[PDB]
Amino acid sequence: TPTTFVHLFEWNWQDVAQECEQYLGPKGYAAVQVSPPNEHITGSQWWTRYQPVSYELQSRGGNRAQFIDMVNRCSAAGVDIYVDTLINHMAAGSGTGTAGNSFGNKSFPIYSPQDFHESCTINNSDYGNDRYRVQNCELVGLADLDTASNYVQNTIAAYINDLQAIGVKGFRFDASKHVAASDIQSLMAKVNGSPVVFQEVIDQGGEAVGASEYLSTGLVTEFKYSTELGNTFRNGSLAWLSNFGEGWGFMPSSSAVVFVDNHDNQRGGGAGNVITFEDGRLYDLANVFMLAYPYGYPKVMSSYDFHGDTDAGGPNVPVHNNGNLECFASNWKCEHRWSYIAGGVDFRNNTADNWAVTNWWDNTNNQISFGRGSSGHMAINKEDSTLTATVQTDMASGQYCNVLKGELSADAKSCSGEVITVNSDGTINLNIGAWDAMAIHKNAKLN
Ligand SMILES: [Ca+2]
Ligand SMILES: [Cl-]
Repeated sequence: TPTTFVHLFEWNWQDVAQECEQYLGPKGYAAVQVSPPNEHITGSQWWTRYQPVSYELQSRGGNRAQFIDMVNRCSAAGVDIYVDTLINHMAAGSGTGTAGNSFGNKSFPIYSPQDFHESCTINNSDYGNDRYRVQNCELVGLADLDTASNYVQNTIAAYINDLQAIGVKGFRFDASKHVAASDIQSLMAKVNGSPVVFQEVIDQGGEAVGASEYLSTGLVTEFKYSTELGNTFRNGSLAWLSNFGEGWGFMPSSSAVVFVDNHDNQRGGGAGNVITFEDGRLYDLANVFMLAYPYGYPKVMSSYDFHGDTDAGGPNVPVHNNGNLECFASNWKCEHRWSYIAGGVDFRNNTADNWAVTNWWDNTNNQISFGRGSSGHMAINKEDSTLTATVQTDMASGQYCNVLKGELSADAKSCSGEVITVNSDGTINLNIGAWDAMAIHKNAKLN
């Protein structure tokens, strides 16, 4: 059962298309969140995708024909496409867009000055006390659309609807906190059917606009998950996570989109708790916890090495560079392909018939282990000494592949990596080295 999606950050359409066929599909990833496909300002920086010029499908990722080719190929492979949608604003200043269109002083090919809120700057103190300014003023000089306008709503709804006709199945509503939920509610009335919709609301608490306001219009991103997972793996105790979710003050599980990191917070760096690809084995573990724990709708992040430059765009070379995969090195990192992360995804897919956390065990510090009923069990050792405890599981006796390190063979007599034994009483005598882990499930059992 598909349970996890991935953000192929700055991946062009031909690369996403190929990735769907030879990797995402076969592996069971449910969907791919793509970078904004609409016309945007020119420049090589990543953030240019967040400054729209028009709704024409001509971007850094490719043109309309290439976008449609990608949605056709991914769908045939069983993978949905979620489009990153800009509902709050258009580009700042004046310039040229990727399709040739010029704009300037709140004048675009599809909007005129009257379609925007009157200019004002959002200052850092407004987030805390002034909701009106967080929603009606300009986020870093970006022309704030008058999202209450029937015309603005029909123009955005028409873009969303053209995309669904092409075959797109979900949408990420960028910067939702800056759009009144009532406006998002009218817009949704104009959207045909019921596509997956997740809204980006950054709410760490004490904000004048809360994420709970967006629960009725779709899924919401729970940034507290990302923020708290990092503080816990970096400075806290994993034992604390026994009841991660609602008890930590997070929104309902069925309404949340969770991640260890996203394209924005992985850039900030230095003092900040977020765990990213730069943390190596720490990143594996955080991901294994996320993918094993039954909370939220998780998205795996796929980044590129930005080399300290937080404005830089992606590598010059494509991912699939003529039968030569450009992953894991100094260009694309390809985390969705990392042994522990992919294995975590395989775990989540095979334990979807039991969303409970059973037989939770910890050492009060950084060694944990828990099960998903009789569907699977896992353990993490984030300490410098071998984990040898005996834990209780609800699993059938026999030998299983630790899916974080290998898989079951065609004949089903062996695994390509470490094997874990479940005793007749249902226990496991753990033998997990320092900073390592295991995950086993019912469909990766020997002979
Ligand atoms: Ca706004
Ligand atoms: Cl996000």
